[PDB]
Amino acid sequence: KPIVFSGAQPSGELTIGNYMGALRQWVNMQDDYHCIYCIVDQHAITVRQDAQKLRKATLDTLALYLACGIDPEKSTIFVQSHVPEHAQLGWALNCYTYFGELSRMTENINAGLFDYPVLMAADILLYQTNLVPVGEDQKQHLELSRDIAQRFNALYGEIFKVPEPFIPKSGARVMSLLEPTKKMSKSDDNRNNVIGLLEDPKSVVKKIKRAVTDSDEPPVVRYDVQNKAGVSNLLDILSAVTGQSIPELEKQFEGKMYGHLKGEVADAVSGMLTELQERYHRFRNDEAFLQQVMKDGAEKASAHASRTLKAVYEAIGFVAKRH
Amino acid sequence: TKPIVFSGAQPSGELTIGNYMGALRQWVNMQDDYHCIYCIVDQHAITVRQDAQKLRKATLDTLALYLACGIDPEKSTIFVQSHVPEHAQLGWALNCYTYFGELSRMTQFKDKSARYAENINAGLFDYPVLMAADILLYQTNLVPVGEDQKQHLELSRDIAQRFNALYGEIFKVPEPFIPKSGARVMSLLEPTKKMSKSDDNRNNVIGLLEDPKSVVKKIKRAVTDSDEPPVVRYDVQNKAGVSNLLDILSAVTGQSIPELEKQFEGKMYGHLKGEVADAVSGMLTELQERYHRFRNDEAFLQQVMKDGAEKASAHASRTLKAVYEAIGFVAKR
Ligand SMILES: Nc1ncnc2c1ncn2[C@@H]1O[C@H](COP(=O)(O)OC(=O)[C@@H](N)Cc2c[nH]c3ccccc23)[C@@H](O)[C@H]1O
Ligand SMILES: COc1ccc(C#N)cc1
Repeated sequence: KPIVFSGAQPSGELTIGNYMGALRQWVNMQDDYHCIYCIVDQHAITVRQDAQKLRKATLDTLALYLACGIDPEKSTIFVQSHVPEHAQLGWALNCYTYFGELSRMTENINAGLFDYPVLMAADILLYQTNLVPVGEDQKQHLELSRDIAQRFNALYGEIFKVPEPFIPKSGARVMSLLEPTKKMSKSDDNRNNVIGLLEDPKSVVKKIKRAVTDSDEPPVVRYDVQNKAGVSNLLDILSAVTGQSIPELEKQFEGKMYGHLKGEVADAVSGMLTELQERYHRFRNDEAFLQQVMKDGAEKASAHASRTLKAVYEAIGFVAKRH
Repeated sequence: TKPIVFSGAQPSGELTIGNYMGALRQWVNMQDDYHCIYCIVDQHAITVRQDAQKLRKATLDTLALYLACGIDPEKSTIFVQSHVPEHAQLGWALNCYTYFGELSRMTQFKDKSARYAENINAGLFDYPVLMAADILLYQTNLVPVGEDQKQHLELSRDIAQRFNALYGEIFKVPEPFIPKSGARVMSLLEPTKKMSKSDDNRNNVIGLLEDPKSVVKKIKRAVTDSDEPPVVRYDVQNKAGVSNLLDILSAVTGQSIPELEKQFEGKMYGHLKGEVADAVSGMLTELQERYHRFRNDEAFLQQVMKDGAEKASAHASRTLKAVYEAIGFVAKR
């Protein structure tokens, strides 16, 4: 099976777009690929934050990924800082990364924020990764990882796999509620544009009620991204939740107003989130289970990472550690 | 418990009399008075591109050199940097508490990027942060180094204070231990330039493993000055060569500069160079005799590395655990 690597930020407030898009896509491919999920706490600290909140956010993220369907017996899930090899390879790869390559990435800035693309390269290359599902903002970072890998391989032989982007997109379409021309993003400052995965039925109703529609007369529930972006977004959200096709929903809402659509979307989404939240709280409140998942995952990750790091260290010429 | 000493040297190039005077000499003398930890910093060495076989051999050359100088593994912890993962781990963490501007303003980064224009890599830039991690891991009180590492030391103090101010008494704020003489031994044909173990012009350098005969010839050919009459007097501005020779003589013999000036009253540069050559030739012959005894004993070198990495890891793991707890990471099971 090809090896797939994904970094999970312990701070990202995930949305229904993240879930019904990429995450649900990947949950159903855990037997097709050897999937690795790395909770990237070492990347998180490039932005200063409260220590207690970071610890909590790491465990929140773990429980949420488990709740979404990431299975720790099928896939490898672990906390980045638990595997020393990440930092070790990161330092080594700094020495095969041009300063220029980092300065070109798209004085009071901390060095972690400057240097984290090299750590990301190490994160990926440690596991002989074949595929990396990246968003547009991470394309440059992936390209650097490929250039580092090829550069190192040209000097020392085929030590790393050259990773590839995972090209196919999920197919689910979730746009911002007050700005339906742009994608619903977990990075949005305006939280009224998004539905978070831990929101209750009342919060979801409130946000869907506010969602931008059009001034068509009569109001008509039809799919048209150009002229009816808001109504189309509501249809896409509903279709993604229920599995009903757009033409099926258009027929279902024949002669109905936008109030009735919004009510059905709210109910459908909250139906989905209530089951996700049950699983989340069950996992999140079981400290023993989470500790076992992290220990097992770090052990699996470490076994693989140590093999790659040993090959790297031998290639570079370091005197082998005496155990 | 005793206060802690930490210092390191790269296994790249070939250690010079400069490296001995500025650092190793002090390392040997501090072993009873403080709890001393000395490191072969192979992860720093790879910031300059080396052949893999050269790197491995140089790591073991450096280890044998420490032993030959008088670094006793029964008194001091001696280890190879890459054998202790905590250096890399803390070095990443400390990147997040170091400003880009602090690194871009470094003299060593600018001198190194000038000399290695075709390999201005991120490791060369990030060098000082790993060095800070090297020191801070061991609750280090004293860092014996040459003058050229003063700026790197200042940063490691700033990082410790900055981190401590946020999180509590996690690190000791280390202090430099720079000797009065021999802190910055200068090149023999270019006494305004520091003596460098990676100098192309070999005649600028006195190698620790160089043939003493070759070293005595280099001393005889060292540039002095046009003073008429010749006068053996300390003046770095107008008498750089003679000053460097006096500084070398002072550092080997332990005699002060005014003592040497009185000693060479009425004498000229032949006397000075004779006495310098004698002192240095004697040191290196002895040093190199001990060296081969250690260097060819692979079982002993293996044991020293094993024991040292064990002792180091115990200290480093303690510090990293406190650092990780303070910043907010979930503790490893
Ligand atoms: N011409 C000279 N005259 C007097 N002293 C000199 C001369 N040239 C070099 N030195 C000193 O020798 C030590 C080793 O040199 P390195 O280049 O390996 O030294 C270096 O490049 C360090 N960054 C290695 C290091 C890495 N981590 C550390 C932590 C603590 C102390 C030192 C380190 C150094 O103390 C250096 O000051
Ligand atoms: C590029 O990632 C890293 C940079 C520096 C260190 C260290 N020490 C570890 C990782």
